[PDB]
Amino acid sequence: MNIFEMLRIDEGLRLKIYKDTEGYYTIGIGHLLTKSPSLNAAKSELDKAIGRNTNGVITKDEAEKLFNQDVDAAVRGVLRNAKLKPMYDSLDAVRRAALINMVFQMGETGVAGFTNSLRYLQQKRWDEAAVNFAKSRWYNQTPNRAKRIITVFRTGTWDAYKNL
Ligand SMILES: [Cl-]
Ligand SMILES: [Cl-]
Ligand SMILES: [K+]
Repeated sequence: MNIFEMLRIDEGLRLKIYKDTEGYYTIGIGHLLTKSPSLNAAKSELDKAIGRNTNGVITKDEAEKLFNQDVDAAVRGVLRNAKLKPMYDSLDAVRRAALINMVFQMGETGVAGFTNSLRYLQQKRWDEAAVNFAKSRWYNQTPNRAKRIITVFRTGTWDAYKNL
């Protein structure tokens, strides 16, 4: 298990434009195209992202390319985020993956919104952080996924992903 395998489990892989859990146009492995209601706008984003005129469909290789970019960006971003660096630097590799997962899903802003939980994490108060994380729109809207991430934070193991 690693960040890629983990996110691949959580986001799936779709080669044609689809709508994510929030109703937003997305493609590949959870690559958000735009929050716009416009399919045309989403297709324009796609083309720009890939570098060609696609008509809403990409190859797997293409999908993995955006995915690789997205995970890298996720990491790079956290590493230069003040609200997040310290807590992330404080974590072990497993829990770091969980943190990266949440940023990929919701963005730095969204993740920094979890101030209290982050703090318990920084304190290494595992169960407390776990409880706190669950008190969120995030957990209510994506409970299965949220529960998986929370277990990782709690335990520092990949068990929750262990057979997905
Ligand atoms: Cl992009
Ligand atoms: Cl879910
Ligand atoms: K998805």
